[PDB]
Amino acid sequence: GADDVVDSSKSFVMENFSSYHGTKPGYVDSIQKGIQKPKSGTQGNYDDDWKGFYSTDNKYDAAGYSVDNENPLSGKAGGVVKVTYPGLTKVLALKVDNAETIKKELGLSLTEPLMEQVGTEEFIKRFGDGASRVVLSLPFAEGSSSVEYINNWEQAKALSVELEINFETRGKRGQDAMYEYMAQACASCINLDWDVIRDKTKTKIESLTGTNPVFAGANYAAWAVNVAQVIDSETADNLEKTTAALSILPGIGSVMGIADGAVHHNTEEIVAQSIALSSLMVAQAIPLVGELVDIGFAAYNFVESIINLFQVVHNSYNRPAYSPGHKTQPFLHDGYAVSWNTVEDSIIRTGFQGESGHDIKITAENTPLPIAGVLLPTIPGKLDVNKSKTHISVNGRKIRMRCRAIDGDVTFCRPKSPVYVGNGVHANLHVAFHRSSSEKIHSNEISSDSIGVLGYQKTVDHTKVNSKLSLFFEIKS
Repeated sequence: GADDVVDSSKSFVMENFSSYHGTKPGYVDSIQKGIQKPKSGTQGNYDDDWKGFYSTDNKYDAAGYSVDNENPLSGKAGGVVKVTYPGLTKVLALKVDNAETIKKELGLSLTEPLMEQVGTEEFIKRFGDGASRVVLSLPFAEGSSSVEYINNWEQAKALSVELEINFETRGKRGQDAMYEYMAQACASCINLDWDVIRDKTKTKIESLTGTNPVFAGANYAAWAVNVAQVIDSETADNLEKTTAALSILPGIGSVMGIADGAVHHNTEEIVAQSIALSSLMVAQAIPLVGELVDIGFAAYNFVESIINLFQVVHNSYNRPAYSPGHKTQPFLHDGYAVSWNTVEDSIIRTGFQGESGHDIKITAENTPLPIAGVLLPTIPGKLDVNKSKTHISVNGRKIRMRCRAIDGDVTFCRPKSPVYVGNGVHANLHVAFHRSSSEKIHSNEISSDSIGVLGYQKTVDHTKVNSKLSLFFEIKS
């Protein structure tokens, strides 16, 4: 019953209950006036049962959801607001995130959507202990001590909203603002001041010093040709498309001087000295592969974009390492590591109108390796992918996903932020299905019986290819 889905030990009534919510540019002033459910779209969730305003107990986590949704990789970041209910609020903590189980065990209409019931008067009076409205609580992500909060859209109208920080107001270049805010979660840490870096670097593009690759192994040569090989005319004249490109490249660790699990470009000057050298080789590398791609590119956009990547992987090495050891048998390929977190993840049960969730651990041996995305099975009306609930957690950072249907009945998912893994940086790909109908499936409407994780980009017989590791599941019982 209620005790099989609700956790009492983390359920409670508190006055002036509060959380933090990330805000996209152009709305940081607007939502302080009240929160209202947007016009039709992402909805808070793909799954009907999970429509709602989402927040967290951690203002660094919400921050990461503030970048422009039209420019997820390079775009601007709005801000973080603090939202507070008046009076008493019931936090109702859940042991599972399957909306059909809940509805059964809580004695709810298996007819109506969960988050729809949650906002009703009669639901509040029956679960609220006088607390005026209920909010559901859930673990935020694996590798994270955080808590995700789910507010009913209608009930959320009573929130009072305060500015916690406006990232745009602070007037910096790139996402310097955002990553500086996140680096506060560190009372060793690696906090770099990044305008002292960016200026101190184009002052070092002279024409015609004090660095040493003692200790390291990784070298520059490959990167530059690699780089100069991906950027066509339309890419180089776009910072977003540029970043996507460099995001899926191998060997970025050699600019960044990252190996053996440590940040060896420690200081403002060691790093500044390093990026500079990168910039010119790339400039010197385009007159071998790309047409009229301007050498200004290697001075401007390239630099703006690489800085960003230094900021993603820095933010990662500042977070605790997710527990490395796979607890199931790893598949290795092109230097990675992929493993079902538990044997049970690798089974896709059927006989369900309900939803399921699946965890795959991803590791890497030494140097930062990108994850281009993931490939997913799809049966149009028996096995759909939950856009909203699928994500990748990287040392606790929940990276939300953009999902478009390529097909043959197969679905693709890009992270909305750069993902890298490596020694000390581990990820959890979490996958969620949603079945419109409980019709039946045997593997005679599946084309592939695996989940494909896509790694870095590669050149083989002169053709563009992503390094692919598959993981095999089983649709039985």
